Amino acid sequence: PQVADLKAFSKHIYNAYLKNFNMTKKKARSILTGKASHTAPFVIHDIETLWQAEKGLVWKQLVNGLPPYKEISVHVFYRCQCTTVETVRELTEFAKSIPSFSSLFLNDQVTLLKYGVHEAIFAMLASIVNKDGLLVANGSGFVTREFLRSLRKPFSDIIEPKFEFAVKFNALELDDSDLALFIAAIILCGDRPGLMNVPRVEAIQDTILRALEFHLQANHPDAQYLFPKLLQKMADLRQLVTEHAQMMQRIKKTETETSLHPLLQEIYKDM
Ligand SMILES: CC(C)N(Cc1ccccc1OCCCCCC(=O)O)C(=O)c1ccc(-c2ccsc2)cc1
Ligand SMILES: CCCCCCCO[C@@H]1O[C@H](CO)[C@@H](O)[C@H](O)[C@H]1O
Repeated sequence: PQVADLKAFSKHIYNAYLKNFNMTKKKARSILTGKASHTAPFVIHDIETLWQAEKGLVWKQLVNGLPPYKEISVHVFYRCQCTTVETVRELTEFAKSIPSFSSLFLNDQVTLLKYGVHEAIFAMLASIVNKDGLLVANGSGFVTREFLRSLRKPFSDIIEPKFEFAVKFNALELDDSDLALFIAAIILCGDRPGLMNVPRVEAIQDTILRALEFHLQANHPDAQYLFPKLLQKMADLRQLVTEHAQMMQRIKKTETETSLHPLLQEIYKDM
């Protein structure tokens, strides 16, 4: 019974994922691996190609509406911020499409998103990343890791750790059906500070985790220790976000000309 019930639950979360996220890992890898297609991403690897891309690629956030221009490294950071906020919106709609998340009182929904979205973002980031760079502009561009490394501190430093995580995470070869459960588990997390109904979120979390371990025995029958490995990645993501927040505190302190989106301010407010 348990195995069957959890299979149904996993399908419902997968559908939530497919309904709400702009890009799947399946579509991202097909673009990254240069699979047969009539278009390839424009490669952004330096100042000239960045400029060409702001001229020639289609961006969800129009450039005129980014904060006023400061310099190349900051401009890149503003593009990072734009896409981060866009992903928070997707994650919010994904979570809302899970009935046991929507049943929670709205204040607990906010607390879970507040403390979970960055972990979920850096996990789902891996889907559009390879060792050489990442997709941007809905897959119409590819920004090289080497170019991101070339930006001045503090902006290069806040980027490279996410590549290090992503390449290791991609070696586990999760697909979108795995990620739907993994991200649902990240968000529905009973450990978040200030939660009102902890036992309820703990129970949901546990249900998602049992669903996940069964999902992996079916979908990845030959992959030994894959479930405990993913529990460790959940732990790892907390540390990655702790780091990230500390780096953001330093950008707020030392980069006073750099504009920080007010939603992200509300997220770091307490951390
Ligand atoms: C949401 C993900 C995570 N990112 C950002 C990102 C990726 C990898 C490492 C770090 C990143 O952002 C750290 C700062 C985040 C500040 C917002 C905040 O306070 O969280 C991106 O999708 C992204 C988007 C656009 C570009 C780009 C465009 C033109 S040239 C480069 C590069 C990356
Ligand atoms: C869209 C989901 C993402 C939500 C982002 C984080 C929300 O921040 C928090 O919102 C609360 C009001 O609801 C305040 O009481 C907190 O002080 C503030 O930190």
